[PDB]
Amino acid sequence: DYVLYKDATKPVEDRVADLLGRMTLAEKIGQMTQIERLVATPDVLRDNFIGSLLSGGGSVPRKGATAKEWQDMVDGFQKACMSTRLGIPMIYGIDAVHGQNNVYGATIFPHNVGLGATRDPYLVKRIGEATALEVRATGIQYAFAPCIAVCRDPRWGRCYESYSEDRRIVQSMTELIPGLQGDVPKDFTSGMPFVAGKNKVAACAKHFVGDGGTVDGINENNTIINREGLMNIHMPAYKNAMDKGVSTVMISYSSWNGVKMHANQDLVTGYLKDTLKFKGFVISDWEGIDRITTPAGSDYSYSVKASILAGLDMIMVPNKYQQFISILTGHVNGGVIPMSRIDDAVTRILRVKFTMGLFENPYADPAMAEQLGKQEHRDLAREAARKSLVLLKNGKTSTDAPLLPLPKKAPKILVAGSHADNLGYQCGGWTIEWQGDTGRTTVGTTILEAVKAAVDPSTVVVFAENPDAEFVKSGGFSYAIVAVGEHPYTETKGDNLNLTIPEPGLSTVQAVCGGVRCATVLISGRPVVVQPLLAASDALVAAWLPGSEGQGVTDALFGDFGFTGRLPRTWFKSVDQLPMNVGDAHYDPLFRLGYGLTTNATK
Ligand SMILES: *[C@@H]1O[C@H](CO)[C@@H](O[C@@H]2O[C@H](CO)[C@@H](O[C@@H]3O[C@H](CO[C@H]4O[C@H](CO)[C@@H](O)[C@H](O)[C@@H]4O[C@@H]4O[C@H](CO)[C@@H](O)[C@H](O)[C@H]4NC(C)=O)[C@@H](O)[C@H](O)[C@@H]3O)[C@H](O)[C@H]2NC(C)=O)[C@H](O[C@@H]2O[C@@H](C)[C@@H](O)[C@@H](O)[C@@H]2O)[C@H]1NC(C)=O
Ligand SMILES: OC[C@H]1O[C@@H](S[C@H]2[C@H](O)[C@@H](O)[C@H](O)O[C@@H]2CO)[C@H](O)[C@@H](O)[C@@H]1O
Ligand SMILES: *[C@@H]1O[C@H](CO)[C@@H](O)[C@H](O)[C@H]1NC(C)=O
Repeated sequence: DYVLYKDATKPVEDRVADLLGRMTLAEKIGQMTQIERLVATPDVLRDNFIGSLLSGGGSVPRKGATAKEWQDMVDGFQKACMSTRLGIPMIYGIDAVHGQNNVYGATIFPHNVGLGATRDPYLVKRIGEATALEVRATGIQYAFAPCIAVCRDPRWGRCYESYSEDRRIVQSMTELIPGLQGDVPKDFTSGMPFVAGKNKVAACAKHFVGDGGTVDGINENNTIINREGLMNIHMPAYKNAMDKGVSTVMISYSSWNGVKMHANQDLVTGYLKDTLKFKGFVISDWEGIDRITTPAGSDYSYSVKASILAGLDMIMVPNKYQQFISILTGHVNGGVIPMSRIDDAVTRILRVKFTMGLFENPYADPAMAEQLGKQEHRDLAREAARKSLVLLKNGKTSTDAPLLPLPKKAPKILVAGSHADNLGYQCGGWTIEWQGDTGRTTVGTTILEAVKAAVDPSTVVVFAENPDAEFVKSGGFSYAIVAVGEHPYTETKGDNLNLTIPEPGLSTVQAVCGGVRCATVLISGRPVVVQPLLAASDALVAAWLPGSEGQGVTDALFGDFGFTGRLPRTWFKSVDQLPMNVGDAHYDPLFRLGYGLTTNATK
């Protein structure tokens, strides 16, 4: 007879209700399971009724795989899922945190800390629209972004994934959501999940909650603060996400006053679902429930019981799916976990799938392949990189002539430094590989290539990665551009207590600037000990992690556009002042939040 749930013309809540009622326990638990592509097989997806798949950082079909190879891989998996009794399509997720970053040839936008320096929410909304098209170009429909953490201590390895230490800026940057998912209707009800169509993707606000406020910036550790402080610093952005229809929310590994977020029913069910009225589904982090205990994974049975009762809806296992499914089934059969909780989770997961049109368009669009790395997107990234640059110093003394903007025509100039010709360093973490990489890992323009593309044909450009002092003095250069900074890092490997750039870095700046007027470009994911660098150079620019379009840096260096960026974080004098944020009593910074010198166009 007539099957309601398959009727595309019926309202979403009806299709969900009709489908839920036909499902067996095995099929329901299947929808709550997300596994890595590395352990997926057509048989596994079919026999276990899997509901979702993902690619962790660096998990790709092949190195250098084209957009069509990605589409074929995703469709292959979807084929299996659609061949099940009920034909429920799977949803594929990936970390597209600054462009479709796991993919070769995808446009790489500046990381969030830099985007905060632009104070331009409209720009970020456009990046969201471009990112969605590039994710859809590879057949993927779900992005694990944006991270709306409020980094309160730069020693944290993920501070660069945070827009600012000021929650007001983070709130305005939630405009990324409507860019990724599409604008919500006028009749929209805060808390409902929303996705416009096949050229948009479901978004994910992470990590709930207080992930950027851990002690000493230790990744995944404990956030010690009172409820009121939690509610006015770390929670605000989540309410904004609700008003914009964010489809899902990911739970943090961190704990609040000793309680693991992955087991906190007060905040997950009590606040997020019952108070904020969130109607999308809640997903865990990678092996998030395993780390509820210590050691991790030492009592998986308890992990499943605690997280599911706490209120999670989908579990990013992501490898040992047999144990997860077996243990969860046991708890239900034993009455330890009520069927209503299961039904609630599956209802939320299906609501999102039906709303985004998954049942009507389960496969990839071969025509979208041309969207990967298109010039219009690169021009946008270029504009973003340029607006994210913060000019900290322009002339050694107040009576010195301004070094920037530099003239495009000069007899001979010098480009030096470890970061002057290294695309990987320029992109930082979450680029191609999980931790990022060194060298030419994808398609883009380095700072050296940008300079050569900008100067007058009569200008002689000489490159030297680490020149000694007399090479510089006898070279007869008009000026030099030196680029140095941090190396790529992600998550815990990013936790740093000293916050000083690696060598050679300071020595290169000293050797070069000692011989000729120099403009120093600092590449980093956060503020670092800068005094020495500041003392040696005539001009210093904070470029953060600009991404693949290096011409964004030179557009401002040679005067095509003026500097407009402003500090999104507080720049400390020394690490023992930390934590130190705008508002504190001991607030004595080297540069205050909002600081930034400017210039006007034309060299
Ligand atoms: C301030 O704190 C930080 C963090 O704690 C500390 O840096 C970390 O130091 C670790 C040492 O315990 C180091 O672990 C070793 O890493 C070796 C390989 O490291 C290279 O490859 C990784 C990627 O796998 C990069 O992240 C590293 O930056 C490094 O990269 C190479 O570095 C060299 C030297 O600068 C450079 O010439 C190469 O071009 C570059 N190539 C690449 C791949 O980019 C392993 O072999 C070894 O087994 C350890 O695991 C951490 O990697 C490092 N963390 C990062 C991300 O930097 C820092 O320590 C200072 O810097 C390091 C590099 C070293 O010179 C120390 O002697 C020095 O003290 C510390 N600084 C201060 C002020 O103490
Ligand atoms: O990628 C999904 C999810 O990941 C966790 S970190 C995760 C890496 O993806 C994986 O490549 C490596 O082997 O393990 C780590 C375990 O910590 C991240 O917190 C989250 O933001 C992301 O969406
Ligand atoms: C926090 O990090 C410290 C560092 O060793 C560790 O001993 C402690 O168990 C961690 N606690 C939390 C909240 O994860």
